[PDB]
Amino acid sequence: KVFGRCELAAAMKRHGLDNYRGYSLGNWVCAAKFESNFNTQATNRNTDGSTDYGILQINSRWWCNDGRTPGSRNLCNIPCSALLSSDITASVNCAKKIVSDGNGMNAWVAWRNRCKGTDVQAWIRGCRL
Ligand code: NA
Repeated sequence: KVFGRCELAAAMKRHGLDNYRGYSLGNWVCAAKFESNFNTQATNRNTDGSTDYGILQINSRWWCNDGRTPGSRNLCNIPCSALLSSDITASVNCAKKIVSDGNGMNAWVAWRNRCKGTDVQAWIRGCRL
């Protein structure tokens, strides 16, 4: 599923991301834009052999199992394919764990490089929320 911007914002809000760990909804929408272009099916292989999965590009070395990432953990206790669903529940649940890990949203490189410090509230402007 390719979400619309406001559609994603609404879904993230219902599933409890808005202000989660102090990160406003705009931060999470911005992160998804630059991680996946709002595409739940997005996958990208990293140089270390791990792969990033789904709307928030959650990585197989620490958080999910894809069966092909040597010496990795599955801290979200989910198959990585569960992060590709049109239903964002598994991605949201796992992202909550990630953002609680110690470095906050800096765990998402695209968030650090493209969202952090910017006018992130623009990502939810005009949305019925
Ligand atoms: Na893993």
